[PDB]
Amino acid sequence: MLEKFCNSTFWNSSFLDSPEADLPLCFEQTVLVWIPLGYLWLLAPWQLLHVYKSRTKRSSTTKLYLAKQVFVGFLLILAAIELALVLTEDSGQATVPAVRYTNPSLYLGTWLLVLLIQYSRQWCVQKNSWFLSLFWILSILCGTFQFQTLIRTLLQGDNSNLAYSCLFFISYGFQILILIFSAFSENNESSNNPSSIASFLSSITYSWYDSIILKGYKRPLTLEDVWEVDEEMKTKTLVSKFETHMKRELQKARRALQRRPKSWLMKALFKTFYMVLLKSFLLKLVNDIFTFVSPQLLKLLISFASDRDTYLWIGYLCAILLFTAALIQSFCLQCYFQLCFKLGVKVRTAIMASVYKKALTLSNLARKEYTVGETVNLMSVDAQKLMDVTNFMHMLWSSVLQIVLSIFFLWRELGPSVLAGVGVMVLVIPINAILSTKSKTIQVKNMKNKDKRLKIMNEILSGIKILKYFAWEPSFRDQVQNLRKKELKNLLAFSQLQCVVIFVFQLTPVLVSVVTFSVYVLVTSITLFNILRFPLSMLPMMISSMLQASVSTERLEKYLGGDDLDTSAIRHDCNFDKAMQFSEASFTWEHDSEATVRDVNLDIMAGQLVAVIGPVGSGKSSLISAMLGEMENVHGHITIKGTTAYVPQQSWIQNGTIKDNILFGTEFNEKRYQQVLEACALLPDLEMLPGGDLAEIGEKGINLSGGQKQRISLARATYQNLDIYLLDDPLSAVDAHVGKHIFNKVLGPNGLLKGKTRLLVTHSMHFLPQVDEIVVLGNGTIVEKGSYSALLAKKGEFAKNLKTFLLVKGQKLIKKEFIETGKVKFSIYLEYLQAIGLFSIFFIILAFVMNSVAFIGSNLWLSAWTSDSKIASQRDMRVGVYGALGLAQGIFVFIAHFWSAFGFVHASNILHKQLLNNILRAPMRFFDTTPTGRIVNRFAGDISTVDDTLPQSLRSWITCFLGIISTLVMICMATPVFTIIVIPLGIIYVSVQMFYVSTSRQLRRLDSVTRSPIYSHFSETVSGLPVIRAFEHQQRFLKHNEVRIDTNQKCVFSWITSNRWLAIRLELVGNLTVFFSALMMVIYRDTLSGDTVGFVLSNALNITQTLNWLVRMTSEIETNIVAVERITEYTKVENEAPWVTDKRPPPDWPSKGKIQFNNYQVRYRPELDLVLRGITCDIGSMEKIGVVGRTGAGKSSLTNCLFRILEAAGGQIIIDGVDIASIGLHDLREKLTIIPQDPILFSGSLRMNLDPFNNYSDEEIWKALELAHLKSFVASLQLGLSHEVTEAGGNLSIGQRQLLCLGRALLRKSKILVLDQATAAVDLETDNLIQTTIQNEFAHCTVITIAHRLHTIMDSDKVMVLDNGKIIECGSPEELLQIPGPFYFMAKEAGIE
Ligand SMILES: Nc1ncnc2c1ncn2[C@@H]1O[C@H](COP(=O)(O)OP(=O)(O)OP(=O)(O)O)[C@@H](O)[C@H]1O
Ligand SMILES: Nc1ncnc2c1ncn2[C@@H]1O[C@H](COP(=O)(O)OP(=O)(O)OP(=O)(O)O)[C@@H](O)[C@H]1O
Ligand SMILES: CC(C)CCC[C@@H](C)[C@H]1CC[C@H]2[C@@H]3CC=C4C[C@@H](O)CC[C@]4(C)[C@H]3CC[C@]12C
Ligand SMILES: CC(C)CCC[C@@H](C)[C@H]1CC[C@H]2[C@@H]3CC=C4C[C@@H](O)CC[C@]4(C)[C@H]3CC[C@]12C
Ligand SMILES: CC(C)CCC[C@@H](C)[C@H]1CC[C@H]2[C@@H]3CC=C4C[C@@H](O)CC[C@]4(C)[C@H]3CC[C@]12C
Ligand SMILES: CC(C)CCC[C@@H](C)[C@H]1CC[C@H]2[C@@H]3CC=C4C[C@@H](O)CC[C@]4(C)[C@H]3CC[C@]12C
Ligand SMILES: CC(C)CCC[C@@H](C)[C@H]1CC[C@H]2[C@@H]3CC=C4C[C@@H](O)CC[C@]4(C)[C@H]3CC[C@]12C
Ligand SMILES: [Mg+2]
Ligand SMILES: [Mg+2]
Repeated sequence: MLEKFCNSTFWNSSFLDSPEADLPLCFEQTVLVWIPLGYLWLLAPWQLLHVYKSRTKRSSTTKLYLAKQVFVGFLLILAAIELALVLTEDSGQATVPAVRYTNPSLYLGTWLLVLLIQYSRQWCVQKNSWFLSLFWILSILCGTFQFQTLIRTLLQGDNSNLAYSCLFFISYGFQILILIFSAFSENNESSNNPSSIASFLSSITYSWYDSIILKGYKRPLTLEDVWEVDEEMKTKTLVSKFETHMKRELQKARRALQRRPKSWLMKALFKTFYMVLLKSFLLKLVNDIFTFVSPQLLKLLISFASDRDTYLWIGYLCAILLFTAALIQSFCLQCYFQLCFKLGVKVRTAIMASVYKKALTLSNLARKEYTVGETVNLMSVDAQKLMDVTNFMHMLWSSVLQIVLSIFFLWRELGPSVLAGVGVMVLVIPINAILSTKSKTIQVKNMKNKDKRLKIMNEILSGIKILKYFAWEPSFRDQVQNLRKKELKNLLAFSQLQCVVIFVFQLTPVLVSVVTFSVYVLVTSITLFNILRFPLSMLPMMISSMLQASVSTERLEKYLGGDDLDTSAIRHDCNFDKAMQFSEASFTWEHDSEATVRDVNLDIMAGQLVAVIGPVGSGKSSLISAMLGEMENVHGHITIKGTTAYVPQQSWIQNGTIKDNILFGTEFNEKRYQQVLEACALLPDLEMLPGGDLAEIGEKGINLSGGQKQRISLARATYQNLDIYLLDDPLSAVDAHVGKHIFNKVLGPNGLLKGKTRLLVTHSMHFLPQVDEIVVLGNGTIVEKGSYSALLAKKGEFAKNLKTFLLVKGQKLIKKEFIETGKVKFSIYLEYLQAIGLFSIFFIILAFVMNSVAFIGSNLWLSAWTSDSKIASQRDMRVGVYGALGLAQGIFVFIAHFWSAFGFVHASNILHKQLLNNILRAPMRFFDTTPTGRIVNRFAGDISTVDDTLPQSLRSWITCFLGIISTLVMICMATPVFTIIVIPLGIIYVSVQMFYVSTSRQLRRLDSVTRSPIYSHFSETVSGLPVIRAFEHQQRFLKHNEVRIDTNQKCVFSWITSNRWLAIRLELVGNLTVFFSALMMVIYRDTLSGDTVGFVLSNALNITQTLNWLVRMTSEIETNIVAVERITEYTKVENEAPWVTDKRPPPDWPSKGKIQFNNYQVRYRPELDLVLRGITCDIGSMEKIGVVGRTGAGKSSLTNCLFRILEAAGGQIIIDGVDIASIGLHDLREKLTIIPQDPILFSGSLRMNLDPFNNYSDEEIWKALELAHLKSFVASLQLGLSHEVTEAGGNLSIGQRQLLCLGRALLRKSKILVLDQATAAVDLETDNLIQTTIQNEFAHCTVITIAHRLHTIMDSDKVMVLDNGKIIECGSPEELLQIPGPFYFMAKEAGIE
C-alpha cells in the first residue's frame, strides 16, 4: 500500500513519455531515502564492534574533526527546526502526510549515529574510512534527482514549500561540504609512512605518493628518501607464520614416507595467505561484470543517434553512465592488481628468510650436496620465479568465465552455428598438452646447468691467487664456456616451443570466426570477437609462468625437506662430577661408513690442561668436532658440563674492524681488552697497521698474514671467557719467540686461563713437560694415556718419538658502490642491439610490418564486403577469403618470433662471454677491494634478467608502435584533418612519461645495489658454521639477515606503488577524453551524416588503449635496460699487464738459478706505504737458501713479488740477465713452481685437482703420489683417484691437503722452486721423510724455504733474516751461529743448539 501511504502514484508511464520527464516525488521521498539510510544502519553495529576491538588510545582534538562535528550538529539543528515547522503546520487542524512526519525523525536518528561514528573513529589510526565516504557519495547521488525535480517545480511555480525547498538546499549543501572536508587527512603527528594515514578518496587514487615523485624529478633519489614498510609487512611476522605452517605440513607429510617430503610447500603457502586470495577473487568478478556491461551501454548510445525522433536526456544519461562505469572499473582493476603484486612480494620475502634460517642447521651428509653457489641460486632465480606467478593466477579461471559469457551473446544473435566453435576449442587442448609436457623437462635441465655454472663460478672467485700463481685461467675459462653453451642450447628449444604456442594461440580465433559463418547452410559481432580475443592472447605468458613456477617450487620443496642433525648424544649435565666423560663413544663422519673415532673412553677433571698428539690423519680434529657434535652417533654418549670455546685449525675472520672481531658481540671493557691484546702479543703488529685497532680487515682476512689471523682468533677465544677451551694447534704459524710468549702468558701453568680446563692438540714436543696428562691417538683410538714422566718411563712409542726428535690514512678499504645518476646513455642501446645483429633486426621489422599491412588489408576487405556492396558466387568468394589473411598474419607473427629467438640467444651469449673474459683479467687490488657478493650478483641476477625479461618487453613494444602506425593510417585514410586531435593527446601522454621515468629508473638501481649485502652475508656465515654453533651465537646472526632483507623490501614496495600511480593517471586521462568526445557528438544530433558518429567513438577507444599500453611498455623497457647498463660497468675495469708481450724469452730461458734483486721496493696499494725497502741480495747457481723472520716481516711478500703480483715501485729484479718487467706475465708465472702458505683445493675429483690439463698418464701420477707419502691413504680409499673433494677441500685434513699440494708441485719438474711453510701441520716424522724426498729429488734446482722451524733451515748455503722489510744478516748458518746475533738467539730459543 505504498500509494495509500504517500497519497500519490507508484509509477506513471506517461510521466517520462514526454520530452520533459519528471519522476514522481513520493518515489524519491521513499526508495531514494531508504537505500542510503539502511546502508548506514545495517552496517553500523559491525563497525562499532570493530572499533571497540581496536580501542587503544585517544588522539588530539583535530580542528578538522571539531569543524566537521560542528557542521553535522548544525545540520541536525536544521532537521530539528524543520520538524518543528512541520509540527506547527500540522497543528493548524489539518491531516499531515505520513511521510512528512516520518522523514524528519529518520534524518534526526541518522545524524545522531553519524556523530557517534565520527567520534568513535577518533580512537582509530585512520580517521576517514570507506564507510562514511561511501555513505556521503550515495547520499549525494540519491539526492541529485530530488533537487532536480524540486528546483524545476519552483521555476514552474513559486506556490510551494519555499521554506522546505530552502532547507533542503542548505542540507544538500552541507552534504557536499562534508564530503569535501572528508578527503583531507591530517599528519596526525605521524612521521611514519603516509600509507596508514590516508583518506579513502586519497588512498584509492594514490595521491599520497606525489611527494616522492616530485622530489625524484627535482633531484636524484637516495636510499634515505624511501619510507619504511608497514608493521605487518616486516620480516618477523611472515617468518613466524610461515615457519609454523611449514613445520606442521612437513610433520604431517613425513609420516607418509614411513608407510613406503612428497608433496608440500603448496598447501602451506595457501594456508598462510588465504585472506589476500579472497579479496582479489571478489574484485575479479566485479571487474568482469563491469567489462561485460560497458559494451551494452556503448551499443545503446550508438543506437540512440540512429533515430532523430528520440528525446534529449538519453544521450547525456548514457554518457554519464559510461563515465561512472569506466571510473569504477579502473579503480577496481588497479586495486585488484596491487593486491596480487603485494602477495607476490610477501611470499618472496618469506621464502628467502626461511631458506636462510634453514641453512643454519643442515647435517654434514646433506650439506655436502648444496654448496654456497647452489644455495645462492635458490634464493635468487627460483624465489624470483615465484614472485612472478601471482599476477597470472586468477586470470586462469577468469579466462574461462569471459569465454563462456561471450559465447552466449553469439548464440543470442546467431544460433547453434557459433556453438560448433567449441569443437575447435576442444582441439586447442591436446596440442597445448603435448607442447607443455615436452617443454617442462627443458626447464629442469636448464636449472641444473645453471646450478653447475654458478657452483664453478663461486669457487673460481674464491681461489684467485692460486689461479694466478699457477696460470690456470684459460682452462677454467673454457670450462665455464662449455657449460654456458649447454645452457644456451637448452634455452633455445624452450624459446622455440614458446613461439609455437604463441602462434597456435594467435591463429585459433581467426579460424574459429571463419568457421562460425563458414556453414552458409545454417539459417558489434566483430567488436565482441575482438574483445573475446583479448583474454585469449596472453595465455602463453600464463603457461610459461606456471611451468617455471612449478619447477622452482619442486626444487625448493626438495631443498627445504633436508635432514637435520641429531643431538641426542651429547648430554649437557650441569651437575657433573668432573667436566668430560666418554663411555666407549664411536662416531662417523658419513652416514653409515667406517667409524672415524672408535672405542674412546677418557675423563678429565676441571682445571686440567691435557695435550692430544698423534700422526697425520689420526683423528684429533674429528674428536673435537664430535665433542661439538658435528658427526653422526653410532654407539655411546658424551657428557659435557659448562659452555665451550673453539679455535679452528683454519682461522675464520669476519668483515669489519679488529675490535669488532675481538669483541664478537660483547660489552666493551678496558681492564680486560688491553690485557687480552698484550698477552696474545698482538700489540707491536697493531701499532704498525695504518689504522691501528680500527683497521678494516676484509672478507676472509686477505689483508693479514697467517700468524696475525691465528693470534686474532686466539685473542677472541680468550676474551669471550667461556669455561671449556678446545684449542686445535694455535701455535703453528707463529715463530719460537711469539709461541713461547703466548704459552707462558695466556695458556699454561701461570696464565690467563689458569682455572679453566684446556684441551690442546699439538705437533711440537717443546711444551710437553709443562702439561698435566698426554694422550697419543692412533687410527682413531687411544693407544696410551699417561703423564709426561710416566710415558717416558714406559719406553713406549713416546720414547722412540722423543729420541728421533732429540678515517686517517687507510682505514676505509671497501669503497661504496657507485650508482649512475641521470639518464641511460645511448651507447648501451647501441652496444646491445649491435650484439643481437643489425641484419637480424631488419628481417624482423620487415616481417612485423607485413603482419600490420595484412591486418590493414583484411580490415579494408571487411569494410568492402559489408554494406552488401551497395545492394552468390561473389558472396561465396568474399566470405571465403578470410583464412588467407588469418594464416598470413599467423605465419608472419611466427617468423618474427622464431627469427627473434635465434637472435636474442646469440646476444646473451656474446654479452656473457665479454663480461667473463674481462673480469678474468683484473689485478689483485680489485679482487681484494670488492667482496664476492657484487661479482656474484652481477654474474647471476643481471644475466638471468637479460636472458628472461628484455626480449618479451622489446617484442611487445614493437607490436604496440606498429599498432598505432596501423590505426593512425586507417584513421587518416579519410578525414585528413582528424590527425590534429592526436597532437594534444601525444603531448599529454608524453608528459606523464617524462615525469615518472626519473623515479622508476632510480628505484630500480637502488634495488640492485641493496640486494648484494644479502649474498655477501650468506657467504661469510656458511664458512664459519662450527665457530657460530660452538659459541652459541646463532640468534644474533639472524637479525642482521632480517635487516638486510627489510632494506630491499623497502625499495621493492615503493617501486610497485609508482607503477600504480602512473596507471590510475593514464586510465583517468583516457576515461575523461573518451567521455568528452562522446558528449560533443550528442550535442550535434541534427548535423550527423549517415550516423557517422557511430565509428568516431569506436576509433577513440582503441587509440587511447594502445597509447596507454605504449606509455607503459616504454617505461618497462628503460627499467630493464638498466640491468644491461649495470652489467656493462664491469667490462671496462683496469687491466693487469699483458699476458704475452712482443718481447719473447727463448726456450729453457731459466737454464740456471741466478735471481739477483737490486734495491727492490714495493707497496701493496698506491694509498698505503712501502712494505719492502732496501732489498739487496743474490741467489747463487742451484743454491739452497732459507729465509726466516718474525711474523709480519714480509717473507711471503718477498716470495710473492717474484710472480709480478705487485708492480715494482723502484729498482729491478733479473733472472739470468733478463729483467722480469720486460716479459709477459704468462711468460714467467708458467716456468716457476710454488706451494702457497694456505692450501686451497678445487672441487671435482682428485685427478682434476692434481692436474687440470690431462697431460699425464696414471703411472706418473702414482709415482708422484708415492714420492709425497700418500700411497697408503689413496689406495685404502674405495675409489682409487676418482674420489670427490668438497668445496674448499673439506673432505680431507690439513696434513693430507699439504701432502697433496707437495705432490702437485712435484709434477711440473721446473727449475726454480720455492717453499712457503710446507710443513705447518705435519709431524716431524713425515716432515723428515718429505725433506729427504725434496733433497733427493730437487738436487738440480734452486729452492727457497720459508719455515719457522729451524730444523729444516739448518742445512742451507745462505740464511737470510728479515725484521721490517730490511735484510739484517746474511751468511752461512755456521757463521751465524758462531757470531752472537739474531740467528744465534733464535736458535737458542728454539733449543736446537
Ligand atoms: N669433513 C670431512 N668429511 C669426511 N671425511 C673427513 C672429513 N674430515 C676428515 N675426514 C676423514 O677423517 C680422517 C682424519 O681427519 P682428521 O682431520 O680428524 O685428522 P687429524 O689427524 O686431526 O688431521 P691433522 O693432523 O691434519 O689435523 C681424514 O683423513 C678423512 O679420511
Ligand atoms: N693483501 C694485503 N694487503 C695489504 N697489506 C697487506 C697484505 N698482505 C700483507 N699485508 C701487510 O704486510 C704485512 C706483512 O705480510 P706478509 O704476509 O708479507 O708477512 P710475513 O712475515 O711473510 O708473514 P708470515 O711470516 O706469517 O708468513 C702484514 O702484516 C700487513 O701489514
Ligand atoms: C547540483 C548538481 C549536481 C545538479 C546537476 C544537474 C543540474 C545541472 C541540472 C538538473 C536539472 C536542470 C534544470 C532543468 C530544467 C530547467 C528549465 C529550463 O528552462 C532552464 C534550465 C533548467 C533550469 C535546468 C538547469 C540545469 C539543471 C539544474
Ligand atoms: C545520475 C547522476 C550521476 C546524474 C544525474 C543527472 C540528471 C539529473 C540530468 C542529466 C541530464 C539532464 C536532462 C538534460 C536535458 C533535459 C531536457 C530539458 O528540456 C528538460 C530537462 C532535461 C530532461 C534534463 C533533466 C536532468 C537530467 C536528466
Ligand atoms: C550533472 C554533472 C555531474 C554532469 C554535467 C551534465 C551536463 C553535460 C548536462 C546537465 C544539464 C544539461 C542541460 C539541461 C538542459 C538543456 C536544455 C535543452 O534545451 C538543451 C540541452 C541542455 C542545455 C542540457 C545540456 C547538457 C547539460 C548541461
Ligand atoms: C625486435 C626488436 C629487437 C627490434 C628492435 C627495436 C628497437 C628499434 C627499439 C626497441 C626499444 C626501443 C627503445 C625503447 C625506449 C627508448 C627510450 C627513449 O627515451 C628513447 C628511445 C628508446 C631508446 C627506444 C629506441 C628504439 C628501440 C631500441
Ligand atoms: C590527469 C592530469 C592531472 C595529468 C596532468 C599531468 C601533470 C601532473 C604534469 C603535466 C605537465 C607537468 C609539469 C611540466 C613542467 C613543470 C615545470 C618544472 O619546473 C616543475 C614541474 C612542472 C610544473 C610539471 C609538474 C607536473 C605536470 C603539471
Ligand atoms: Mg687437525
Ligand atoms: Mg706467510
